[PDB]
Amino acid sequence: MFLPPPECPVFEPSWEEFADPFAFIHKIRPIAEQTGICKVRPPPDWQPPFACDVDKLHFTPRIQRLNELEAQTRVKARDYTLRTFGEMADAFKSDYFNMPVHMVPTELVEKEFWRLVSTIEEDVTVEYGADIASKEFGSGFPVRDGIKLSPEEEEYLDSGWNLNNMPVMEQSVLAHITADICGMKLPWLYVGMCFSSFCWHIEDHWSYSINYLHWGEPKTWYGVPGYAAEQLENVMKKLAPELFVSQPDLLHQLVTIMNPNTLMTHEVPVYRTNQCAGEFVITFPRAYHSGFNQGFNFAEAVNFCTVDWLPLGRQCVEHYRLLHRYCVFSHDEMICKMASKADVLDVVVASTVQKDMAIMIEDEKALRETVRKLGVIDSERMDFELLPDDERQCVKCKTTCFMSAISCSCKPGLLVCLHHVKELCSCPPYKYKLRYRYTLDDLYPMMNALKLRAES
Ligand SMILES: O=c1[nH]cnc2c(-n3cc(CCN4CCC(c5cc(Cl)cc(Cl)c5)CC4)cn3)nccc12
Ligand SMILES: [Mn+2]
Ligand SMILES: [Mn+2]
Ligand SMILES: [Zn+2]
Repeated sequence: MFLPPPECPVFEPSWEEFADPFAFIHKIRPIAEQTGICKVRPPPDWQPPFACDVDKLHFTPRIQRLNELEAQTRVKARDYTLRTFGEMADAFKSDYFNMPVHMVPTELVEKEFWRLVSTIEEDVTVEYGADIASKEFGSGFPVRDGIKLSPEEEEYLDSGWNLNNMPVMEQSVLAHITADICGMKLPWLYVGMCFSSFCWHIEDHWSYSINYLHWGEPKTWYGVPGYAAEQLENVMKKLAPELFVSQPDLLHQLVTIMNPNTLMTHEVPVYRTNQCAGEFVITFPRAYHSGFNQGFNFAEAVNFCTVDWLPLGRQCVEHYRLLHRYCVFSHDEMICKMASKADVLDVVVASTVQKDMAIMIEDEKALRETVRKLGVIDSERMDFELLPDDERQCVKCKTTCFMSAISCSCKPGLLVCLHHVKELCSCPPYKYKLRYRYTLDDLYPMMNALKLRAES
């Protein structure tokens, strides 16, 4: 028996509201962050055309065995076209229920999905065209390509809700990052079939995500608000310990399927929604989510970070350090990059960056005084941004260094962050060297440019 969680908020913005996606996302934030996910219905006449061919685009989908509480890899079998996948998808659903595929009630698919994943001697597997790269396959939204594009797709070309634009706009703080993260600047495509699923997870660096269903049968979501993140993690710790064993890579994550009623039983707040074609779902920072597809469909998604998010981004990297988990990028390097472009930042952005930078500088000041008192005296400037990430990860906590690190001639090439000075080697501290990006004297004028910028 399944008792569906309460419905998450649904917004229908006017065209005035809709005009600026970052303004609207900020407006709804007090509501939507209480529930983790929300749904956004665009104005009725906002209807972007679809830019992908059914025969000339191929992919190999991941196989999915329907079993609850059981580890999978976050990123990990024949080849299909969009047409052949859809023929497979539709045949599966109609055969499964012995019905025409639109006559299957969404409530029934939902009951049946949760029955399926918890019943052990039913062996049902499905496939999911998941994590297909926008860059190779092509966006479902209109893009500029030196083909010609019809007028109607030229209106949608510059829309903030065109997901190609969202993470490159100026109120998105990830825009300024030069490093081709790709995992976080570029849209990803999901081709679903009935019962194909995504496990409970949160986004890298506790970022937002926005998901658009271009067409097909709905996508069912469950969401948990950010404030209940650790509570959900505690609940999952008791029931399925294996997922929490520290993984030796950022591409070795362990996620799982778990009944939202099990969470609700343990007083974790869960909300649901059926996202239909032409609707957006937004996930908020550190908000756990999971779900499954009702049928053959096509979705596109991207991460993004608002200025609202900057302090959480700092907190997240601190949390990764405690977990010894790899970073996608250095948060500090991103702050300093923006500071170095202070003359051309949005003024609200420059104001928010300056606030985070002040914390960075004070925390850096305290850490440096501490390693000095430990006997590290030798120091030398180092341009950390030039090192590939894997060559500047702390040996202990795996954090990507930028502000500073400790090295020793004893263990060449190795670095620790300043939290793990005692973890580098066994040589005395006077053999150590402090590598730093900036003197405190470099930092304060950078912050000043931001202040000047913000007060104009
Ligand atoms: O409907 C859904 N279906 C599937 N997944 C959903 C979902 N999320 C999926 C992700 C993981 C996306 N993944 C991150 C790593 C990315 C990456 C980066 C790099 Cl440099 C190399 C590689 Cl090989 C891969 C590829 C894209 C996060 N949320 N959230 C909500 C909804 C859904
Ligand atoms: Mn099973
Ligand atoms: Mn997600
Ligand atoms: Zn460290």
